[PDB]
Amino acid sequence: ASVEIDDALYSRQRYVLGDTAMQKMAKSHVFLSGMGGLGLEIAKNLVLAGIKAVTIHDTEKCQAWDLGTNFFLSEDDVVNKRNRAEAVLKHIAELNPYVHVTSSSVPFNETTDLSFLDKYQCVVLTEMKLPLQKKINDFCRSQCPPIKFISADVHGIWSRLFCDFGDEFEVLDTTGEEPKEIFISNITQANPGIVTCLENHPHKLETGQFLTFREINGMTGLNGSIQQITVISPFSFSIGDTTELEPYLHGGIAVQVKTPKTVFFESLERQLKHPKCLIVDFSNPEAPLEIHTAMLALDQFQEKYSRKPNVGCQQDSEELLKLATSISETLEEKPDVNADIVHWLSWTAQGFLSPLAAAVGGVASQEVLKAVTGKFSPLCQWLYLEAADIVESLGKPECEEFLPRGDRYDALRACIGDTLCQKLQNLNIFLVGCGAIGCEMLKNFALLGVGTSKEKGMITVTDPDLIEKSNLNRQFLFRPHHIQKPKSYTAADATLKINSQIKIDAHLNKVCPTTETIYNDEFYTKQDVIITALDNVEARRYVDSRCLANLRPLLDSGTMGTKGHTEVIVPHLTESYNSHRDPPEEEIPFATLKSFPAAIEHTIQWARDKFESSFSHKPSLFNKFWQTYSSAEEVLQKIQSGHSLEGCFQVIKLLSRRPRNWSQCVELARLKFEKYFNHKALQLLHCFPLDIRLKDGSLFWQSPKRPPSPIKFDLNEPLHLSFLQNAAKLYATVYCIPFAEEDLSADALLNILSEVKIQEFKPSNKVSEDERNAIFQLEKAILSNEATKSDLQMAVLSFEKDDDHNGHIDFITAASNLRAKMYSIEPADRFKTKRIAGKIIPAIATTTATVSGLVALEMIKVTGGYPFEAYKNCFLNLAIPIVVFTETTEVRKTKIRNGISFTIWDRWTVHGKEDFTLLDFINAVKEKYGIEPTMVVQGVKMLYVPVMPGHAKRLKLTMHKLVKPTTEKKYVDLTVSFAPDDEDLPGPPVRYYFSHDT
Ligand SMILES: Nc1ncnc2c1ncn2[C@@H]1O[C@H](COP(=O)(O)OP(=O)(O)OP(=O)(O)O)[C@@H](O)[C@H]1O
Ligand SMILES: [Ca+2]
Ligand SMILES: [Ca+2]
Ligand SMILES: [Cl-]
Ligand SMILES: [Mg+2]
Repeated sequence: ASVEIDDALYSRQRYVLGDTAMQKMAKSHVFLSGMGGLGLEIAKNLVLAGIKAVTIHDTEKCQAWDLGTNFFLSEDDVVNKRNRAEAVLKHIAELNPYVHVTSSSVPFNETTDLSFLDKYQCVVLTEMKLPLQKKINDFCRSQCPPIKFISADVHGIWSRLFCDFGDEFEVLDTTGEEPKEIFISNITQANPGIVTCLENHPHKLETGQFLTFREINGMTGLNGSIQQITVISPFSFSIGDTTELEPYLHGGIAVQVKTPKTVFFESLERQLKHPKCLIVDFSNPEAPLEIHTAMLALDQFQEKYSRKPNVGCQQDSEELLKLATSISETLEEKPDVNADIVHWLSWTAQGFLSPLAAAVGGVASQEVLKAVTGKFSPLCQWLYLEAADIVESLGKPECEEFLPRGDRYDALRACIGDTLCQKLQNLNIFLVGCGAIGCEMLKNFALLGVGTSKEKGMITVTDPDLIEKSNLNRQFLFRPHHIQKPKSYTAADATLKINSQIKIDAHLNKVCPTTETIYNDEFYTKQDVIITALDNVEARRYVDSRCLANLRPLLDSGTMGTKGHTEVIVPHLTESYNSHRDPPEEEIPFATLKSFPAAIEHTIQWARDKFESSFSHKPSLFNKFWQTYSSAEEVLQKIQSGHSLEGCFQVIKLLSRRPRNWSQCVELARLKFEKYFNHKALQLLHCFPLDIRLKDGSLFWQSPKRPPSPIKFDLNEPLHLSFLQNAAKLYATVYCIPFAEEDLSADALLNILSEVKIQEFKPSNKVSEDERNAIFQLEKAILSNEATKSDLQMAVLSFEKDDDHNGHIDFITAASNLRAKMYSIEPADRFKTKRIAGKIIPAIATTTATVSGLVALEMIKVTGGYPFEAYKNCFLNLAIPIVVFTETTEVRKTKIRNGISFTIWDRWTVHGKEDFTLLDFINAVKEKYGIEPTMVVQGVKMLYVPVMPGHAKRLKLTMHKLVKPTTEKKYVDLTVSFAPDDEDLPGPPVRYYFSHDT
């Protein structure tokens, strides 16, 4: 458990799961049976996660039908009749090199001995008969430690997932949240001793919980101790004898210790008779047990007749209903059978829906990780995902639509029908972003057949970014030899490997207004659907605005660690993304960042800002100044003449104080350290001593503020040497100074610093000339030949969180922690500071696969033009686990009294002529739509307000003069507000047309 986890590959996953959990995965061997789409999806997610060893088992040989459900199989494999597991093994191995993947072709029978399974910690079973599953479940739960058991299957549009980790299973962390921290006001010297908490915040503890202690002064003995506590009252608890310990003074933090929690699982047989579920939708509470009855009936039918129901066959469907009614009588609550679920299960049972399998596989993969690590709360036995909304809106369809045509889409055709398959083939989709969700979506397109008709199919994928190692953890199309290559291009070539017929147009562009020429209104109207795999709200709002303008549907999705969400936006049926409450995340006060920090977050922000200011902004301004004003002699002449040059002062100082060699950079780092962590504290203490109190009679340096303490530089201390080394390197690269690791040695730095250290004890600040000083500096520089063109140029650094060599993160961490030490806030690790400073989002493959599969199901509904009832928005948290499906937000229709009602999608149109005035436009809007404009705006430009200066003049002005198109386009779009209400009300966009010629 001392292995070094590769942060370069698993950086985001480490934020989701934690190093300890990953270390447990590094020891885990998992056995997976059945290599259909579901099994391959699960194996893919587990291998990417880093499970030490995955055994891949299948008895069946490749067929054409498999080519539709398997994204690594080939026609060559089908012709040679290779084993499904053996054919795909190298491709799966390529996903994670650290993992060891092995294939088994051993037949699995009742006669077969199950002893071999003892090597594995977890067993996942797909495409296996229920009787043998029960036998393996008994074997696995009877072992000690018990082998954890998962059973997963997808039949048509219905799915079944089961988890049994043993009669007793230990959940080490339930939510994944950091443990709560309590602050100690006092601790008594008594038997038992009593710990007391700050009166502002109660501890909210339990009389049995265990707490660890740190940062106590006086009672130094308690630090590092774990004590089981007894709650005396809110704000007070009893730990144990403290009389022998030294008397308490101040401080102290108590952190709760997570105690392993026991969860109990019943066997597969017991659960089949009496199943357990977490019911999410109380609109349909009985749905899961009805699906359970139908799926169990399907298993009984498979046993009796050794085959699944045929599409259309009434004898088979009637027999399945009989078996379901019998099962319902055996079930404890005598649940009434659902005929629709049984009918559709018989109808689609021979089909396989790949998007649903992607979703189920993501959920099942997370369950495997839960079994081997204990990191999250496990599925409490059953999950029954369904795609019933896809088949319900079709109506009563022709059984011939769902009959095979001898092509790879037979599986999909058995679930959704040939007509919708063809609609998917004849599709124009715009995929904005090609990240984790983008890669999963491209796989789901290739298996669904999207854009495969040559004549009228196209998938447009656009991304500006290049591939990185950290991406490889969750972007399975990309591989290590693709690093530093465009994402869109690489994904397109891989997607073509999955499906040769697919048509993909790949771009390296960013979807912003600058590229609106490439992605114009014509382009959007051509596109049947737009799907956003973005990471920022600004891009989502821009694409949402574009979709609203061109009345096209948008599918939006996102992943945060184990959390995920899907949003479906359909024109004229649902509300759009821009309709949200759009709250800004945070707005730290300048005072709290630059003078009075209270949190490690504040200091990390200050360190990031200092990195950008020192090594990006100032170099950029320096280069721009000298290129704009050419020679230094010309700049001096301009300054003496009296011309105004922006930023002359700072640039001249930088040129005067420019480092020329490594020792100068080391000196600069030392002086900057002194200014940041010594002088700032003393100057703040001078303007504001601890004694001053007058905000409210007698108040200052209260609980929010922290008084600073000066820091004394010691090269022996670790943070000090780290700051010096990384700061000097960064300054040196900015000023193009050559240096070597020999220079970075602490001994060499000590010879530079201690021998030649000028540290004057500066007095407090508070305790024409500047222009002349700059003139003197510039004069001396040009005189000494120091202002050569080479010295008037600097190098600009770009913050890169993912390069350990560059030293950006190490400088930020040292600066943040040194500032924290000054204000006494507790430090943060390098990786925690990296996450905060780089705004890294925790990400894992299971969640992205789950979210993407769900979005693909919604895309199927959108291509069929389904009703509002069918579309569903989703929120998933795989930690709980919970999946919440809600009806999509209904389009809001706003009507002003005696006005035409309007929605986000509607745009009102008014026509213009050569002789037209603002008053004419106002009257025209009132005539056509029944409501009178009381405000007119173009862009940010204000055209009309009734309560404004000179409103009457503007009312009669001609429209062409009032607008300033420049484009001299056929129309200009104006925003309109109406008075009725004591505030103005927004109205639909009004489009004015300059040319009519009628
Ligand atoms: N306006 C835009 N147009 C096109 N692609 C965009 C736009 N904005 C962001 N993207 C892309 O959206 C994708 C989002 O996916 P993802 O979360 O994996 O990003 P990432 O950079 O790989 O994240 P991380 O930094 O955690 O590795 C990225 O490929 C990013 O390049
Ligand atoms: Ca339904
Ligand atoms: Ca990137
Ligand atoms: Cl500075
Ligand atoms: Mg991103």
